[PDB]
Amino acid sequence: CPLMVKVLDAVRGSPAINVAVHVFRKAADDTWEPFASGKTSESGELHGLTTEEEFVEGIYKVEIDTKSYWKALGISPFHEHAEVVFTSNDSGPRRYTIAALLSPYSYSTTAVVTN
Amino acid sequence: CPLMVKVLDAVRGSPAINVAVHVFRKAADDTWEPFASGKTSESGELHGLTTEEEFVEGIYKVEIDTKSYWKALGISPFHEHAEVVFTSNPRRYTIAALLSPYSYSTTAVVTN
Ligand SMILES: O=C(O)c1ccc2nc(-c3cc(Cl)cc(Cl)c3)oc2c1
Ligand SMILES: O=C(O)c1ccc2nc(-c3cc(Cl)cc(Cl)c3)oc2c1
Repeated sequence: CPLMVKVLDAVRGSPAINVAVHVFRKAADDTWEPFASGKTSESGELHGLTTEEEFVEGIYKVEIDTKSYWKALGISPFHEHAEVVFTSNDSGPRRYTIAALLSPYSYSTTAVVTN
Repeated sequence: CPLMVKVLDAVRGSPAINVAVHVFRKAADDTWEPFASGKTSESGELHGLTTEEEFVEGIYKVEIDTKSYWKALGISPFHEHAEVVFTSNPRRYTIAALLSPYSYSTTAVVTN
C-alpha cells in the first residue's frame, strides 16, 4: 500500500467516516486525470487506492470532498474541498500517508512518509 | 479590501515573506480563469488583490506557492502549493495559512 489517506473530524473528535476522496495525476498536457478514488472507512482511512506498479513518480492531487461531509452533519462549511498536491519521489523505499484534520472553516494536512 | 491572504512560517516563527499567491475564479465553461495575484509583504500579508466591484459571487481558488518559498530557504518541501477553494456569496475574507515543510493549515476569517 504505497498511498493511504486518513481523515479526522476536529468538531466531533472522531474519524471522518464516508468522506469521498479522489486522487488525480497530472498528465503531459498539464491537466488532472483521474487516478483512483474511494470513501473513508469507519476509522477514517482509505487503503488500496493504488499499487506500487501504478504509483510512479509524478504530480498527484488528493481531493477530499469536505463540503459534502459537513453538509451531511448539518454544519455550514467554507471550503469546496481540501486539496493536497505533491510530487512523489522514488528516493528509496517509501510509503505515503496523507492525513487531514477537518473543521468547517479550516483544515490541516500533513504527509507521513515512512520506509 | 474584500480578500486578504496571510501566510505564517511555523519553522521560523515568522511571517512568510515574498510568497507568491495566485487567485483563480471558475468560469462558465468550468475552467479556472486567472483572477488576481501578488506576493506577501514583510508582514506575511497580501492586500489589494481585488475590489468590491470585481469580487463577484463565484467559486474561487487561492493557490499559495509554498514550494518556491521553502526552496528559497534551502528546504525541499512535500507539497507543490497550498490550495484554498471556496464559494463566495460573507463580504470580507481573510485566508490564513500556516506552513511547515511537510504540512500546512489554512483557515478562513469571514467578517462583515
Ligand atoms: O495515520 C495515522 O494512523 C494517523 C493517526 C493519527 C493522526 N493524527 C493526525 C493528525 C493530527 C493533527 Cl493535530 C493534524 C493532522 Cl493534519 C493530522 O494524523 C494522523 C494519522
Ligand atoms: O496576528 C495576526 O494578525 C494573525 C492573522 C491571521 C492568522 N492566522 C493564524 C493562524 C492560522 C492557522 Cl491555519 C493556524 C494558527 Cl495556530 C494561526 O494566526 C494569525 C495571526
